[PDB]
Amino acid sequence: GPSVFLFPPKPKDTLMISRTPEVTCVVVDVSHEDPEVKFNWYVDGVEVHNAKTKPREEQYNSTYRVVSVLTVLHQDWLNGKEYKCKVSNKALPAPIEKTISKAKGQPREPQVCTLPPSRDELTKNQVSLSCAVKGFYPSDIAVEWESNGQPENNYKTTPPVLDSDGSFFLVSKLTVDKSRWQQGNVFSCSVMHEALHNHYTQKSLSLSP
Amino acid sequence: GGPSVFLFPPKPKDTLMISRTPEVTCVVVDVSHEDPEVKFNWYVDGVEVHNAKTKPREEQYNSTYRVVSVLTVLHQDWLNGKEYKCKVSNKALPAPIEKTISKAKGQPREPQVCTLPPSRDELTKNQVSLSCAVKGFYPSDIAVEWESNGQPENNYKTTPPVLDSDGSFFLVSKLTVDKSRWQQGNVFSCSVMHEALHNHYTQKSLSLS
Ligand SMILES: *[C@@H]1O[C@H](CO[C@@H]2O[C@@H](C)[C@@H](O)[C@@H](O)[C@@H]2O)[C@@H](O[C@@H]2O[C@H](CO)[C@@H](O[C@@H]3O[C@H](CO[C@H]4O[C@H](CO)[C@@H](O)[C@H](O)[C@@H]4O[C@@H]4O[C@H](CO)[C@@H](O[C@@H]5O[C@H](CO)[C@H](O)[C@H](O)[C@H]5O)[C@H](O)[C@H]4NC(C)=O)[C@@H](O)[C@H](O[C@H]4O[C@H](CO)[C@@H](O)[C@H](O)[C@@H]4O[C@@H]4O[C@H](CO)[C@@H](O)[C@H](O)[C@H]4NC(C)=O)[C@@H]3O)[C@H](O)[C@H]2NC(C)=O)[C@H](O)[C@H]1NC(C)=O
Ligand SMILES: *[C@@H]1O[C@H](CO[C@@H]2O[C@@H](C)[C@@H](O)[C@@H](O)[C@@H]2O)[C@@H](O[C@@H]2O[C@H](CO)[C@@H](O[C@@H]3O[C@H](CO[C@H]4O[C@H](CO)[C@@H](O)[C@H](O)[C@@H]4O[C@@H]4O[C@H](CO)[C@@H](O[C@@H]5O[C@H](CO)[C@H](O)[C@H](O)[C@H]5O)[C@H](O)[C@H]4NC(C)=O)[C@@H](O)[C@H](O[C@H]4O[C@H](CO)[C@@H](O)[C@H](O)[C@@H]4O[C@@H]4O[C@H](CO)[C@@H](O)[C@H](O)[C@H]4NC(C)=O)[C@@H]3O)[C@H](O)[C@H]2NC(C)=O)[C@H](O)[C@H]1NC(C)=O
Repeated sequence: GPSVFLFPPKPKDTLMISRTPEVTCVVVDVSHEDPEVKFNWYVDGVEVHNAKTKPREEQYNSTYRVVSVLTVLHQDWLNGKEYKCKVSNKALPAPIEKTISKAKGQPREPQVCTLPPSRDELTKNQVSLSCAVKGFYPSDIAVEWESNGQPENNYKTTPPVLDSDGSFFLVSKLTVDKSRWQQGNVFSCSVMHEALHNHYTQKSLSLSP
Repeated sequence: GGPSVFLFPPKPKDTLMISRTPEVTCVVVDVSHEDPEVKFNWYVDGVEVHNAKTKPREEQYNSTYRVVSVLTVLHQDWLNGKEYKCKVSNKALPAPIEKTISKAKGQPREPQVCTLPPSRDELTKNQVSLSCAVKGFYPSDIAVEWESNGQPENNYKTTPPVLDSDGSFFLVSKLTVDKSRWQQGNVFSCSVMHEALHNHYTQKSLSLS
């Protein structure tokens, strides 16, 4: 009956020692008749108990969305440990077990390059600065924008795309007021990946050279 | 279980350059031995055309047939978003299979180019890769190439146009040269052909600086 989905820790969260990474176990199609879900967490086959039990969410299709969240400790997710979730419920003949771990294989650093505003864009009220992040592995990556030491949160980063070479590429687009770009303000592009030095790289772009 | 039709578009280079002749191809597969009669009808925006060359049937390795019809386009016709139909008729199918293609409708957007040099892992091996990121273009119809000192470099690979949240398209292109050629100081160019561009062309260069 119910379906189980196991989600990895937010890429930013696994890369900064100053964050709360957590694996997430989601159970959709839980009956209004048998709502209880017992969760069992395993870490490299060893049962852990620290999991956080989250209150069920009534979905509009008259079913519940039960979730459990196990916090990971950085040095474990990046070090390829296997996080197993065992979902037990009355409406299941036998428990559902799901497993997640970071993608194995040679870590490859991303390469960044920037795109200043377009020929048409520069005639509009708002302009867009873009970032191209190519050839990183695994797809676990954080793309943020910041200007003058302050977070610039009006951007859209595309989801990682696989290449014929076996690595990923994405595109980030920050949209800002034309007036700000013309004033020669300097906007940067932050990329976080396990293969970068100090897990981070940044690429600035302005009206100036 | 019957015959199958696939309708192919003219190459982006043929459509926006005085290079070769642009054609729209209609490929029919699974043509049975007992039902060989394949009738091809062509419609440019509703208007049936007879300037259609059908390549005599080809005996496939799995013992089927591959019948292909070719229609030549009057260059500007594809770019002007003219719709092409292929009504394939066969005895083996209950009713004719009609497939319709045209250049993607909606206002065009210019590609933005970005060059990336070799990475840390690349400059260790005998060969180095030089990437080229292209984004923001619409329609997907694009032609990416490489050339150095004027001669085309043909050991490259380009990803298919990926779709952005903002309905624009993007791709990355990777050229694999010899470390010695990059190291020598030689300059490599990324040639991007698209209708939204001025003179349907833009280049982007990189060298060892
Ligand atoms: C009743 O309705 C519910 C809900 O309705 C839904 O929502 C409403 C609003 C409508 O839009 C409606 O149409 C929707 O249906 C139904 O529930 C849905 O059920 C389906 C399956 O039946 C689920 O589909 C899977 O989605 C996965 C991705 O889910 C994410 O993205 C969607 C869409 O963006 C979101 O809605 C989800 O919430 C998920 O988002 C993630 O959520 C996490 C937890 O909140 C986040 O993680 C945490 O984030 C926090 C911060 O908030 C911290 O930072 C933590 O550290 C961090 O862990 C996470 O960030 C967030 N991400 C995003 C992007 O937002 C898919 O991956 C999955 O794919 C598989 O599906 C098929 C399974 O066989 C199949 O197609 C494939 O196999 C496919 O691929 C698998 O997965 C991976 C792929 O990489 C690979 O391993 C394999 O290829 C393959 N493996 C396996 C073993 O399968 C599904 O498509 C859907 O998520 C779910 N919705 C919700 C809300 O949970 C319900 O089904 C309906 N009932 C009935 C009877 O049908
Ligand atoms: C028995 O054999 C036959 C023959 O097969 C061949 O021989 C056997 C022995 C094997 O070796 C086999 O590998 C060989 O292919 C079998 O027939 C095959 O059947 C499958 C389907 O079952 C066909 O698959 C589709 O292919 C499309 C792409 O085809 C190109 O690529 C293949 C390689 O994979 C080539 O072999 C083809 O020749 C095609 O190549 C293109 O050909 C054009 C015409 O020649 C070229 O254009 C012209 O070029 C000249 C220069 O030469 C000029 O420049 C002109 O200007 C120019 O027009 C073009 O260059 C060339 N391109 C390339 C890339 O090479 C796929 O597109 C298609 O996928 C779509 O459809 C799927 C469903 O079928 C769908 O799931 C996908 O998502 C996808 O997209 C969707 O499609 C649907 C419609 O189908 C749409 O509604 C959707 O909108 C659409 N979505 C999107 C987002 O677009 C298929 O994968 C296969 O091609 C065919 N073989 C051949 C040779 O045609 C038969 O199956 C066997 N029997 C059995 C029992 O299996």
